[PDB]
Formats: sequence, structure tokens, C-alpha cells
Amino acid sequence: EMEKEFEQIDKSGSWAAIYQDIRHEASDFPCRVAKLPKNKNRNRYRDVSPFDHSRIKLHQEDNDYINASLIKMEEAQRSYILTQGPLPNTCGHFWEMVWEQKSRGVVMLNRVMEKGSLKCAQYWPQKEEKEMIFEDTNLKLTLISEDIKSYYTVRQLELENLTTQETREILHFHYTTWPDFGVPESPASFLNFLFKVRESGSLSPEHGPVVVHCSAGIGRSGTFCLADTCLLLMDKRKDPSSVDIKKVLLEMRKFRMGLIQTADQLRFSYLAVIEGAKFIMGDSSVQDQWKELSHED
Ligand SMILES: O=C(O)COc1c(C(=O)O)sc2ncccc12
Repeated sequence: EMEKEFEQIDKSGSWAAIYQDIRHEASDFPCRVAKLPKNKNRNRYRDVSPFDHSRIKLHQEDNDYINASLIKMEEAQRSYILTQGPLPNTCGHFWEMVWEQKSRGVVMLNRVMEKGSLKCAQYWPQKEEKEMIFEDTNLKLTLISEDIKSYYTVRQLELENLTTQETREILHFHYTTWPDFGVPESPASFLNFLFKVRESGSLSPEHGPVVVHCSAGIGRSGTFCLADTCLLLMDKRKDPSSVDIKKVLLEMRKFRMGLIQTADQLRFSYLAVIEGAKFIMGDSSVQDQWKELSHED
């Protein structure tokens, strides 16, 4: 049981050891396509690649490669697409993927610049009147509105397939205060943000999978998805004790390498799930508490 295990790990101070155990047991599958010479410039990090078996394929004959993985959680019945922060030459591919996979929501957990470096291209328009056209993939993207909070921004975007003139509303959930290789400020601010994504309907099975990305698409992204899946599993069964967080993470790691990047991100995942469970088991008022504690205004 997660809460007992949590206290047991804290007491012995063995988070590093627990985390390394997961790293040792984690799946290892080929990433041949990712490592092809022609794809070198499509990858942000040399050591972060999608497995061939779970990679998202672009619907194009030229080159179908993007650094993105489908995390298909069978038992939970929810899917996520985890991807790197798009590069200056892959923003058209990124939006092509969003279109083709029928995603309603995009979750961004990093800033464009972190620690003096550019961890992600400016892939969405910052101003209504300055829309973006991705010539390579024939897509248009317009900022419709934004709602800026203290530590996260929600944007409404219109994505248009210029080939067919069909348009879709994409919701962009941008968490601005989560450091690379770090953790959110509190379980509350993380949970407040996750529930915003949930409340939008972006995670509905009636949609294609939500797109989740930080810089590499494994650390912060893995943490977000792990917490969400654990809460959903618990919710389906209405049974917090049925959820084995480490087992869930190992299942996720069958679909993308390196999910959760530090022992403290793992420890934070426990905190978030333990706290989120209060809502699941029907203390609705806790949502209000998170909103307040998060200081979003
Ligand atoms: O998302 C995270 O916490 C860590 O993600 C990564 C990086 C970053 O955000 O600068 S750089 C990097 N290199 C290899 C694997 C993950 C990451």
C-alpha cells in the first residue's frame, strides 16, 4: 500500500535505491528508426529516443519519424502521447501528429528557456494577430485566447488543416514553474493543474490521446502521466490500496524510456497520488483547497 510504503521509504531514506531498482528493471527495446542518420536532426537529445514498437508515425511517405511515443495504458484505459519539446525543424511534424492522432489537448511542462538554454521551440503563436503556418505539413495555427494564472497558462488554439480547411480547437495547458529535473512547488499546485486538464475534457476516450511534453518528454512528462494513471486506476476500482505505483511506472516504461528522471520526481509522484486519492474517494472540497494553496491568482 502506497502510503505505508511511502513512510517506510522516507524512514530508511531509500528513495535513491528504490528509484535505481526501477531503472534496473525497466524495459529495453530497440529504437532503430530514431537512430537512422536521416533522423539525427529530429532528435533533441542523443540519449532520448522512442522505442520502435510504440513510436508515433506521421502519415507521410517522405519521413514518418517524430520523437514521440504512445503510452497505451490497457488496464487504466487511457492513452498519452509523450514527446520531446519540438525543435525549430519539427514544429510542423508536432502539429501534424496532433492533427492525425486527433488530440484535443497539449500539456507543456517546461518553459521555452530554462537554465539559459532553449529547451523547446516557440511552436505556438504568442499573439492573436500573428498566426503560424507550417508550410511543410500544410497546417495553420491561431491563438484564440489565453488565461494566465500565476504558475500556469491555458490557451485556446485553432488548428487548421489547410489541405481540407477543417479546423479544430486545441487546448494548451502550460505549466510554467516546474524546474527541469525538479518537482512542482507542492502536491496542491500539481494537482490543481492536473484537474484543470481533466476538467477540460482533453483526457476523454472520445478524443485521441493528450500530447504531453517537457524538454525530453520523459522526466516531468513521466511524472504527470504516472500520477494521472494511478489516480484513474484507483478511480475505476474506487480502491486506493489496489494501486502499485512502481508497477504502473514499469508498465509505462514499456512504451517510452526514462520516464521519471530523478528519485525525487518518483517521491513526488507518491505525494501527488496519495493526496489526489482524497478527491477520488469523494472528498470533493479538497479541490478548492488545492486551488487556494496553489496561489494561482
Ligand atoms: O524533464 C525533466 O525533468 C528532465 O528532462 C531532461 C532534460 C531537461 O529538462 O533539460 S535534459 C535530459 N537529458 C536526458 C534525459 C532527460 C532530460
